[PDB]
Amino acid sequence: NRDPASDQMKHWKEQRAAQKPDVLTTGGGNPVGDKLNSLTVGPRGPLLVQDVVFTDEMAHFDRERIPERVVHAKGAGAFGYFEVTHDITRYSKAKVFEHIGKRTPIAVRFSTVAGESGSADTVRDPRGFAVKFYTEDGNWDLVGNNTPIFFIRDALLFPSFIHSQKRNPQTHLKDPDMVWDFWSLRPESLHQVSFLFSDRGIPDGHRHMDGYGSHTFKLVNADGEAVYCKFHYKTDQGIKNLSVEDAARLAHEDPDYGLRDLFNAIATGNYPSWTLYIQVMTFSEAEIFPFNPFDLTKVWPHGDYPLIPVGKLVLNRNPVNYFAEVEQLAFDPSNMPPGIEPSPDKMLQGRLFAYPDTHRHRLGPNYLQIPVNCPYRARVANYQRDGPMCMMDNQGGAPNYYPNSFSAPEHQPSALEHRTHFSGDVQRFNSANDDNVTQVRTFYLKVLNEEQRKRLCENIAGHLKDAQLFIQKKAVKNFSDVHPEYGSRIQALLDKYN
Amino acid sequence: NRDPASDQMKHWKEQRAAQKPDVLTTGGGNPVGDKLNSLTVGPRGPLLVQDVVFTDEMAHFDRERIPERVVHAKGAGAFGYFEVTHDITRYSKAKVFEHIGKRTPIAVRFSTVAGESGSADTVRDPRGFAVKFYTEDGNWDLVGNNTPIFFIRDALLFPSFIHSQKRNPQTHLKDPDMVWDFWSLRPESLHQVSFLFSDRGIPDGHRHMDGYGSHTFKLVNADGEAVYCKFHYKTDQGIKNLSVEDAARLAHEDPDYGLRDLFNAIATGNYPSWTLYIQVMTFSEAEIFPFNPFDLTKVWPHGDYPLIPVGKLVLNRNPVNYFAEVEQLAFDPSNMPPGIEPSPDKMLQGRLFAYPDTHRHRLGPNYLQIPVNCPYRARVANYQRDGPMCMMDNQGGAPNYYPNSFSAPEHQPSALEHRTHFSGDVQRFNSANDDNVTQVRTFYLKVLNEEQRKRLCENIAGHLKDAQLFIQKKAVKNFSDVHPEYGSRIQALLDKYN
Amino acid sequence: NRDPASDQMKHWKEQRAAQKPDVLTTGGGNPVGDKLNSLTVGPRGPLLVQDVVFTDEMAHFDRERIPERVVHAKGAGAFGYFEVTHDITRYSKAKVFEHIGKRTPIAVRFSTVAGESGSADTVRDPRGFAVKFYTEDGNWDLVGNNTPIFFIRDALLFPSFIHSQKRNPQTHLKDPDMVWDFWSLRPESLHQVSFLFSDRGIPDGHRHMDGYGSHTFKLVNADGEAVYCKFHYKTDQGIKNLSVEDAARLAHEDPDYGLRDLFNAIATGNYPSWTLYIQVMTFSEAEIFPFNPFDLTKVWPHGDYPLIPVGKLVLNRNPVNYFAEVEQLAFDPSNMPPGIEPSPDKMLQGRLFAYPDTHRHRLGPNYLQIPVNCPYRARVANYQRDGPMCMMDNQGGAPNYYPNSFSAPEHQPSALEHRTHFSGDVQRFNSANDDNVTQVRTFYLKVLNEEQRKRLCENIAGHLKDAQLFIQKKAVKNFSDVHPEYGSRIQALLDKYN
Amino acid sequence: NRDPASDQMKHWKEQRAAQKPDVLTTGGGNPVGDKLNSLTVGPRGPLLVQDVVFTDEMAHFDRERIPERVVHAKGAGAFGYFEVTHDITRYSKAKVFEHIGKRTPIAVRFSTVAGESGSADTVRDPRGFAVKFYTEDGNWDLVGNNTPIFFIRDALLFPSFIHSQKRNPQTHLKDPDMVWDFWSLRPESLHQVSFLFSDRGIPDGHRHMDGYGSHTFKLVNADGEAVYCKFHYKTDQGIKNLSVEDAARLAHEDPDYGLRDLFNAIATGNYPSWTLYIQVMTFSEAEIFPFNPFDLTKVWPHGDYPLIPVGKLVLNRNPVNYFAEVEQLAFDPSNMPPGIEPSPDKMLQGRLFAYPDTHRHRLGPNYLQIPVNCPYRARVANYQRDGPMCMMDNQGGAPNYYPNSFSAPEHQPSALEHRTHFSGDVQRFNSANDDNVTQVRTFYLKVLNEEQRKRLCENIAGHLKDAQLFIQKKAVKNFSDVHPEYGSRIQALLDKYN
Ligand code: HEM
Repeated sequence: NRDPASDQMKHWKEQRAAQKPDVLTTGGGNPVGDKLNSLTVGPRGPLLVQDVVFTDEMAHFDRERIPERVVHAKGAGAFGYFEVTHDITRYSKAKVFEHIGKRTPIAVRFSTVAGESGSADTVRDPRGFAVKFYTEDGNWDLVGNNTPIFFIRDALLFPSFIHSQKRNPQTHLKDPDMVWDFWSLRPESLHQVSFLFSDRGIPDGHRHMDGYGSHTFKLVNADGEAVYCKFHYKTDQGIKNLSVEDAARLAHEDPDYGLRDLFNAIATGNYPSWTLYIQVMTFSEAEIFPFNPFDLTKVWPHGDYPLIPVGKLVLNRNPVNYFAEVEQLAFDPSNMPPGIEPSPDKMLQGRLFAYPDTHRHRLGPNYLQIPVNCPYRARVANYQRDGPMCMMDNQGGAPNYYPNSFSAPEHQPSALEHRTHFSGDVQRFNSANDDNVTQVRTFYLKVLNEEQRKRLCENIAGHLKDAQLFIQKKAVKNFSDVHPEYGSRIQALLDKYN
Repeated sequence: NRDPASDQMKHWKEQRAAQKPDVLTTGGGNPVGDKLNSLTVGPRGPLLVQDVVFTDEMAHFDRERIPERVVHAKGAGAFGYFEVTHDITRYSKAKVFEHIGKRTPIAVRFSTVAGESGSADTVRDPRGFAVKFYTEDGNWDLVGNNTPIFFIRDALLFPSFIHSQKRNPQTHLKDPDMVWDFWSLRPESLHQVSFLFSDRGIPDGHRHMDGYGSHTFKLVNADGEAVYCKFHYKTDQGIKNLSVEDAARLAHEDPDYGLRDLFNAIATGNYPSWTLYIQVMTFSEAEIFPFNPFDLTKVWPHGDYPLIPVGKLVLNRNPVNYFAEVEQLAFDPSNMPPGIEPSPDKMLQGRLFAYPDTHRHRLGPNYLQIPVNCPYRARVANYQRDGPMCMMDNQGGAPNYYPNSFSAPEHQPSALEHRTHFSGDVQRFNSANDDNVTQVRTFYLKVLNEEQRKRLCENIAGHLKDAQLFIQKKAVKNFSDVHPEYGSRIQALLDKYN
Repeated sequence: NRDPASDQMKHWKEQRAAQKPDVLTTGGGNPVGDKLNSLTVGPRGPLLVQDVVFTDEMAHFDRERIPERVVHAKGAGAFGYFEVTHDITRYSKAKVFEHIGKRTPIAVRFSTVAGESGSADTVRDPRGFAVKFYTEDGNWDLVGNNTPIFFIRDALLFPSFIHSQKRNPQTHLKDPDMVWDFWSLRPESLHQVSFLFSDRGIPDGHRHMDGYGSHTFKLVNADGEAVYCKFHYKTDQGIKNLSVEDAARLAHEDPDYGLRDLFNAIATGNYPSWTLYIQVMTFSEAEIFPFNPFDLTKVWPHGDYPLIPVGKLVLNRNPVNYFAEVEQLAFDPSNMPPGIEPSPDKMLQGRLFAYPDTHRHRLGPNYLQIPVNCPYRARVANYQRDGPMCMMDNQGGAPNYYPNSFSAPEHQPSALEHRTHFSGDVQRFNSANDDNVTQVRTFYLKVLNEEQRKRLCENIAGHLKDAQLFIQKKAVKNFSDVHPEYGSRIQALLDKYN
Repeated sequence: NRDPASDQMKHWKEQRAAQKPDVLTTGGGNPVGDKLNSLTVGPRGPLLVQDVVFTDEMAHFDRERIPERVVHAKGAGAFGYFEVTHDITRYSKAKVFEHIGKRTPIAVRFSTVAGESGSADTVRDPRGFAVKFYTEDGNWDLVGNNTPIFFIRDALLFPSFIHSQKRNPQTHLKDPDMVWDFWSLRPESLHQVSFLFSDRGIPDGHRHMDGYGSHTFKLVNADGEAVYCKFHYKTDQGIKNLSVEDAARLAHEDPDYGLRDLFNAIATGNYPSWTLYIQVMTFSEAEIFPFNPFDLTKVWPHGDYPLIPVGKLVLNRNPVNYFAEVEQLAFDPSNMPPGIEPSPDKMLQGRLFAYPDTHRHRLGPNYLQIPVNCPYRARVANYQRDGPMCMMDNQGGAPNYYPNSFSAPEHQPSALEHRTHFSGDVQRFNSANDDNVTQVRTFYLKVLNEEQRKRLCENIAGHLKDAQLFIQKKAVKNFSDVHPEYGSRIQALLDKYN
């Protein structure tokens, strides 16, 4: 026959022999007599306002669309479980990790970053890989990317970043002057631009890319003892990327390639897994790391900070409804249950605010009562009330002020955050001159071969070539700065294009 | 001790011996350590963006308020049951009425009409008395008033009506020029203005007023046989009104008088009931009624159209949460289950549209999934999908187009509306000159005594007195038109004020 | 150099020698000191809540996206003028047409129909061609398509139609079972499916397709005299379509092909025009047309109803801001100024309601104050007040009720709609069995050659081939019904695919 | 005649002799023929969906209401000017203060705190007194109260505070158990509870109360030199309070008393003014003040910190439209132009976030483009784009990313915030045991007479009397703690009530 994505209504149906279709209703639950013909006066007369079946249905249609995600708009989702397989209780007191063999439910959305909702899956772009955990200490969202780093170290430059990756305000076209204006003007961006224009620029579907936490977290054990960490969830399927020729074909041939693939795997019993690892950095090694340990354009070298296994991530259930379980999923970085905690990472500190900020806009004030976003494995008790589309019982008649003499919920000291000491001037510190090339240099000399170096250059120039020459000029200087051949392998190509 | 309204937290508490308060969480379900002290650097330092407990909670606070109702903003609610006690199956095939002794669940909101949310209960104003029925054929809402008529016969004049009852666009004050400008300029308004300034202008709480459907419905039996009807739900408690002296005191002494009373009745076991009656008018008597049978400024005389009993309305359960079960209740006139159906009543035809229109604005696109507004006694199956704050499973993976070969819901012919014949020119027919006084005249001569006539005059002038004299002049002419003493009992008083 | 789309920031800049950049502010208008570095305690400390520059900017970012259009989501816009060139004042009293040589300003959005915002321009799909006119009698929107017909004759089937053209509720993929389930089950759809899979399925950009009003309007002259009409705006550029091979390339090579082209034309001085024609049908010819004159699956034959010239449509100004002048443009069918007026067309009667319905959702209650949607060539005076994001002066302190003694705006009798007579039973009339093939048959025998017939078959099957065989079976029967060779040229191909 | 509030439409009219009312339109600008009669088939037929005049108008009605303010919901506004009259340029480099005689435009909303929109003006409650300044360095909002202190020192307790001042979640009534539960459980609240139940609990209208900044700001001169400050704007009209007997009468007699008065003053030429003063506290006196200088339950004694004059606040223009210029005014604390700057005040630090947070909810993402909220005296240039109801030109085609090579706006170093040093542990510091009585004690012994002390007791108990006795018990202990007679003057009264 065909692939399961395709046999969907076929199966929805096959699955009801206990048929006799339900009665077609309005949303008030009133049964409908004819839903194929509006109510008129005479067969060629006008439409009655009394056709409250027409307006019910139409009124709902005209209201189906919610704003798409400001970034990472296009994606795929699925459900499965995280299972502990080693213990790190030394490091963390978090329930999710509390005992080998433990399983917590998880949801996952894969996505690209700049394309809007009808774009093609198979484009060079970073790739979102978000994991929501339904722990007993509430949800813990780990909003990762398939890259261990990023383009920038200060959240303040993010709007701009993204603006320049999107489209011209006048033209609505993608503009290389904007792409390359930004990047060349901010070379802290070289580390990841180097990751992006390499073979991993475009994964073969979601199942063949790694997920990284990128940021540095802080893990706190049951004694008050803290350490810094990095999460890596590696693919059990391997790395597999699509050549750029392969990607052009599929972008037209199957814009949704990655959704189809993810659906089909799971459907046929071929469940993707990823192994979750943590690198750990004590507070002292942190005082000596030759770089800012909290700098998103930086990785922690594995000879120095070897990876430690934590458990597995298995994806084994497809959505029944996309809209309701993938379009409405809201991942917040700030959803950290006791034992996990943010670091001074400038980029992380702004994600603390942004995610819930846009969730209240896109979805609504109360988007945490959306079945899928509900910490259902825990028990919510607080003094928050009311607000639009308030679904639950709104916590009944329980005292809504704190504190009170009437047995309403109480705070629990064992959940206090970890005491840490900060001294300094309230000022805005430059970070543009932190080291922009070392790690980059090595990446290009020792992490990537010669084929790859020839490739990462052609791909780069293949795009760069369309900015204005000034922009080229500056772009290449920066490249030149990371390694002289990086620079002039690129100029060579650019010359020949130009 | 005190009244139950007052012993509320006292009881909420008493009711948990199985105490040990719940753990105070964030909305993600993460447990909180200190909710009385924000996170700072040093005890006199600044507030960290990392206090994602502060912003969670605050973010929810700043979002608690939804727009209040455009009219009827202030009110009380409660739950109970409708029970059949006589059969009218001759007249109607509606399930709610299907068999003596049948009980359907109902909700009820009482309200005033012009005051905004913090106004006083005990003011002269019409009074909303809405009943939502959770029938098997979906919800059936009967959005009635405590008056059998209204001020106007064309929905097009409603915005204006209401604008003039509210406040000045510049001043934000209540303006008698606007009240009396409108009313005197539109004398179709005399019938109800006469009801409003009489002793029934202000009921003693909700429990001592009648509820009326006002409009003319159409009842259709199991044979295709139709008749026109009027619903009357009379108080089993009696009529009881508060003198205007009593009402001034309470407006300051207890702005919420009616909420307190309704709460307290039910709480102490004193359950209000109302007997529901129907007047019936055949299609032929309709062709001969000396007035427009479908004219909201008109009642059907009971010697001519005696009342027929239908069942009882008992209120026996108070809300646990006001916000969630009274502020979020949405009554739509258009929620008529098979066997009940609108008439050509101009005022009714516009309510068909307006209620769901503002419900999608105030509450949201999907306000019918709000637990209390859900036709829970029925089964919703249709082709509507998606939309903001989409709570259910969004009907899964079931075919979303109609028609289809895949067993998705189907329409049911037995729910077709009733065939009726209309012939005419598509035009806008005046209705301002329909009879504006007869029924009014009688009302004032034979329905109300002498005490009452002396009273309805003083009350009228007591307010009228503050418009400009032109407005008075016209106001009184109109009154003069309904009965010469109506007019000059009023001028007499106005002279003495002026 | 390069194409003007591309030299945009280059020109924005070149255009300011009167430079010295403005001071970068917050939205409160407070000047910013460093917008590249957040405010922290110590260079490696945490982010202060006092960085109200961070949250201002971020808060705005997280809120940039509004829901996209339920259909026709992806598009291009531009401004220009309509100019009268012949007079039809016999037919219409509309100011826009009042005198040869008259020019009214117009805006225009081109779009596809099913793809979401990041889709490819160059796909087989109908094509929106909307024209907003800023007349003195208010705006007149003519929301046309590049096709004179459509798939369905009853608005009630539209949600479904569209649902089946979009994506599976479970899978989020495009599903041929849904495409072909619908269409084969509703053969009234054959007329336009035949237009769609022919060479005009994909125009070469927007400039080389015709625009049609599709529906039948009613034109009313200065005497009260009415006639029925059809609007046709033909391209002065010619017809030009892209082969399907050409379209695949460009869908990947330049998803935005049509935006780029429209931008570039106008930018370089190559202004597209279209000639507007009207077919006219008297009320009597309407009583005899061998079909329902008001049936969207039907054209009025030009030998019978020759076209009459009206004026020209010239596009000569590109947007400065896409978001603000193309994403926020709202076209409402119901925006008909005196002299133009809807017919009993079932599809038209539902568009009366739907457009403003979704505009109040997507844009907001007051989306008619969005500069571009403002009838700026007229003067708005009414009794509507208040509402969210109320921009103007809200009409000051002017009486807000109607009628009134205080000189507030008044209605004008000369704008009454045209008296017309309707007689019949209030019922829901089938329309599925109206003639589904004749016009189709001719189309295929005499309107299209042999090359074209060979092509329209291959294209059809080329897609059809992926439904389940039942669906094929039914699809082909229908085709067989319109002409036996239509049917079996298709079966032949399908056999060879299958 | 009568008061100007009352002669409003009378004047609106009188003011147009250049009459001939405008033509009544729809919002598309289409002229209306009959707005008093809907469109039907036959004079007693049903309502046509083609009455797109009905739905336009109705659709707008059903959408008029926006959520009211979470607190301070009910109020009055007006416009005028701030004028410099002494120089404090030593202290501050802010343009508003730049030179004696300077005048900046200002807006002002007065309000109460707990009542919802239809409540009575003349109730015991704190009183909002907000001032928006349209300076050249953007708007500077000074969101003050008529009290120099408040009930709490940590924003985290605010939701709760407010919850307990409002109504029961079950009952919707005002509950003294909640009022007095909170307050007695948090005695830091004694300072202001003492202010609130004294004669200043209820001002005689807005014109006879002082305005205070309450919080401690930081003033920074042109050298980088900082100092801490407190703003006091004293009434030039004097203090005048209404007895509680007077207030009961007016609450029923004229719920809007304060709006009427403010309107009428200004209208008749009687312009209220207030003199603005600043107390200054060097960073060193701050290191020695025997209390937390940044503690909202604390004033800075004037013998120690004498007041220094700054300029005058004159109110001289009433709104034309209330909705558009008072309901839609949005004051943000965070709107501080260079030279003014927040302190470590915990309560202030949370207001930084909250105001704009709820403005984006109530009004919308872009509420700063609402004419009245627009920093019109400055020039907004930034990288923020798009968002719902985006009114301006959205800044055209100007580069939307930062930084860029294309002359788009730039940041200005002279606007950097003031360098300050903080050292400490990231922890949550208690503040409940800071001194809760001293200042209170004095207040009651030396600031208030004997009449007043007898009064402040009766008023207190007069309300307290309705909590449960436990609550009383604790309440009085606290009072006892501030002065033994405070406590037992109260017990005496409570005994006699009880
Ligand atoms: C053209 C005529 C009328 C129109 C368009 C209209 C419109 C409205 C609107 C927009 C609301 C607010 C509902 C909400 O926001 O949830 C409302 C409330 C209400 N109306 Fe009407 N109104 C009309 C006349 C009447 C009449 C004649 C009655 C009495 C039979 C009535 C009874 C009510 C009641 C009881 C409520 C409050 C519902 C509740 O308690 O939730 N109205 N109306």
